[PDB]
Amino acid sequence: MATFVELSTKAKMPIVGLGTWKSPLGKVKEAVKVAIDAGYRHIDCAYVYQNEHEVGEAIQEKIQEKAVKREDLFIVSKLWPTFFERPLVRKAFEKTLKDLKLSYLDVYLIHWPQGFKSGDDLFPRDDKGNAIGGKATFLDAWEAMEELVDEGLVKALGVSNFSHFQIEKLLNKPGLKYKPVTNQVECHPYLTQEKLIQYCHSKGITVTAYSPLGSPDRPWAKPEDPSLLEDPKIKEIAAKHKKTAAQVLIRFHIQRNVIVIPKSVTPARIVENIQVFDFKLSDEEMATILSFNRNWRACNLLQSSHLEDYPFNAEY
Ligand SMILES: NC(=O)c1ccc[n+]([C@@H]2O[C@H](COP(=O)([O-])OP(=O)(O)OC[C@H]3O[C@@H](n4cnc5c(N)ncnc54)[C@H](OP(=O)(O)O)[C@@H]3O)[C@@H](O)[C@H]2O)c1
Ligand SMILES: O=C(O)COc1cc(Cl)ccc1C(=O)NCc1c(F)c(F)c(Br)c(F)c1F
Ligand SMILES: O=C(O)COc1cc(Cl)ccc1C(=O)NCc1c(F)c(F)c(Br)c(F)c1F
Repeated sequence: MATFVELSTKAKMPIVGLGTWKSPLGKVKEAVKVAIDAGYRHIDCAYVYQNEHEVGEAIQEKIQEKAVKREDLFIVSKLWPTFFERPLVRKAFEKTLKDLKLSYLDVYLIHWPQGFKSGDDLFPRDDKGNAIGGKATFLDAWEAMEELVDEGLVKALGVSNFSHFQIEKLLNKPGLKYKPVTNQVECHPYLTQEKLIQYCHSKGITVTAYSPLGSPDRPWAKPEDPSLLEDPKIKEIAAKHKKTAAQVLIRFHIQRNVIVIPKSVTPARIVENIQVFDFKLSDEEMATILSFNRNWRACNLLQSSHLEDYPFNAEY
C-alpha cells in the first residue's frame, strides 16, 4: 500500500513502517500480523526492544500463509552500543537474525553513536545514572557491520541519532566500504530537522522519522510536556481533511520524502496510520506545520553528554 523512497543502493524502502519499541509480548505478534494484513511492508525492530523473537514469529506466519513474500518485506534492526567491539557486533547480530527467524536484514543500523561499556549489560550506568562508556567506537562497529554486507546477511547499513558531524566522520573515514542509506532520528512538527534532512539528502542519505506522534506513552512523559496529538493547530489541519491528527503527523513526513515509523499494537490504529495515501496537505498546511518547530525532543532523557560523539548539542 505504501509508496517508497529509493535508497542509494536502488533498493526501495517503504515510506511507512511499523515501529516496535515497547510493543509488549502477547501483542507485538498480532500487531505485525495486522500491519502486514493492512499493507505494511516495513517493520522497524531492535535488539534492545527484546521482542524480535515475537516479531520473527509473526513475519514467519504471514510468509507461511502466502500473505506476503520475503522480498517484498523491508526489515530493519539496530546494533546496540554495548556491542561495538568487533566480535560482539557479529554475536549481537546473530541473535537479532535468529530471533527474527530471517536469512538477511534489509537494513542494519547503529542505534546510537556513542559506545557504551561492552557486553550483555545493556544499560551500564554509574550511581547517578550516567552512561558508562566503552572504548570501541561506532567506526569499530561499522567495520564489523560491513562484513555482514559482504556476506549478504544485510543488504544495507545505516545510522540512527547521528548529527551531521558524526555522518561526516563516517563518510570521511578512509577505507569506507559501504555508506549509510538512512539516518533514523526523531522528527515531527516540534523537531522538524530541516538542516539535518537537507544535509542527509545532499549526501544521498534518506531520513527515517521516529517518534512521529510524539511518543505519548514514553514512560518519562510529564503532563507539562508538549502533546502533538492534542495540539489544536495540528487537529485544525486534520479536521480540514476529515482525518485524524495522527494521519496528519504521518502524512507530514511522506510529503518531505521522509520515511516514518509510527508504533502501535492497536489494530484500529495500525490501520489508521497507513490510510495516509488518499489525501494531501497543501503547501500552506505544510508551511504552517513546519512553523511549529521548537527544537523539542521526546527522546532526550538519557544522561550521556559526558562521552565523545554526543549528537544532540550540535546545531544539526
Ligand atoms: N532509533 C531510535 O533511537 C528510536 C527511538 C525511539 C523510537 N524509535 C522507533 O520509532 C518507533 C515510533 O516511535 P515511538 O514508539 O517512540 O512513538 P510514536 O510512534 O510517536 O507513538 C507511539 C504511541 O502512540 C500511540 N498511537 C499509535 N497510533 C495512534 C493513533 N493513530 N492515535 C493515537 N495514538 C496512537 C501508540 O499507542 P498503542 O501502541 O497503545 O496503540 C503508542 O502509545 C518506535 O516504536 C521505534 O520503532 C527509534
Ligand atoms: O526500559 C524500560 O522498560 C523503562 O526504562 C526507562 C524508563 C524511564 Cl521512565 C526512563 C528511562 C528508562 C531507561 O533508561 N531504559 C533503558 C533503555 C534505554 F536507556 C534506551 F536508550 C533504550 Br532504546 C531502551 F530500549 C531502554 F529500555
Ligand atoms: O530506541 C527506541 O526505539 C526507544 O528509545 C528509548 C527508549 C527508552 Cl526506555 C529510553 C530512551 C530511549 C531513547 O532515548 N533512545 C534514543 C537514545 C538512545 F537510544 C540512547 F542510547 C541515548 Br544515550 C540517548 F540519549 C537517546 F536519545
